[PDB]
Amino acid sequence: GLMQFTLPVRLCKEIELFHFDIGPFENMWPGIFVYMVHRSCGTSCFELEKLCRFIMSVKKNYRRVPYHNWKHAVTVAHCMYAILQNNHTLFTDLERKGLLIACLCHDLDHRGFSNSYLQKFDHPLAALYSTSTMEQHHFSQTVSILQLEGHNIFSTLSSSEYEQVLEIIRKAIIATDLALYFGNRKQLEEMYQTGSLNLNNQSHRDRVIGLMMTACDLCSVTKLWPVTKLTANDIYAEFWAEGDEMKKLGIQPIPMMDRDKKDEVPQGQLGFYNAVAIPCYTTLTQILPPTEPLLKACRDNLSQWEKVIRGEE
Ligand SMILES: COc1c(C)cnc(CSc2nc3cc4c(cc3[nH]2)CCN4)c1C
Ligand SMILES: [Mg+2]
Ligand SMILES: [Zn+2]
Repeated sequence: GLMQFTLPVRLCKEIELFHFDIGPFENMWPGIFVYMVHRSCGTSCFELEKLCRFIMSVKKNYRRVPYHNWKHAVTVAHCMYAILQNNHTLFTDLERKGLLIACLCHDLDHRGFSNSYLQKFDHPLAALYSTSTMEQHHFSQTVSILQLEGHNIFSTLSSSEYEQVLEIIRKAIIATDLALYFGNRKQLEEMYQTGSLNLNNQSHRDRVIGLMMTACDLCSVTKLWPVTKLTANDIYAEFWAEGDEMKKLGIQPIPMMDRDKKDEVPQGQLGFYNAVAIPCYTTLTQILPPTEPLLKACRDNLSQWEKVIRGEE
């Protein structure tokens, strides 16, 4: 009960900042996550023994892929931690419990391939889950691990609270399907301007949590430039392998996944910041003003990609 996780001074201070990088020491990531759960939720939210066993089973069910790996899971959880800590009073006890777990689990058993590749390959998961294929898989994996003996971190919840938190997690994980982000942000943009946005309306909260999940999932674009640039290398390592596998099926991949179009990456990134990232953090900042540092960091990185194109780097 009295056992706190502590971090070295530099990590203790920087972990509170949106642009924190969790570092290259994999063995510290579980402790970083438990630290964030303790400060965000409470030292009593989870039985420490069950939490530690949950964390290690989740880690084991992430694969050795360049980007959609265990580091991404903990990185996405840290961005959610930073949102929750800067918006202390806006979220329920169940939501803070659920969302850190949802973020840690949101890409469970990812193979390094898009929903589109699974469909074109005719992968079994594409038959089981016609839409948001991988995201329904990630939620399935989350429930499977929760049901292992000694892993039910939610055991001390009542039946209705347990059903509520699993529903928060399901919606949160499905929301990481970027195909669904565009419509979700459009609806939130309309509701915020016409002034009809109401955080007591459950279907409105779901939308806002949806946007928070997209914002955490894309948080690579909100880091300092050297982190953003080096993370991009891992993203393209995965995408270009998928493009290769598309060519193996006799399908020309979209240029984003084609290693032969490396040269156009800087222009591709501009389109991504202008079409996805900036709008995402703009709407989030309008709904949750204290998340503004994410938007500022994103605009800084858009400026860096513009400098790459102009040959200044
Ligand atoms: C996972 O989200 C991210 C993040 C965080 C950063 N970067 C990206 C890549 S966005 C993107 N990269 C591209 C490269 C090329 C084209 C379009 C692109 N769109 C046409 C020519 N080549 C994604 C998808
Ligand atoms: Mg995903
Ligand atoms: Zn993800």
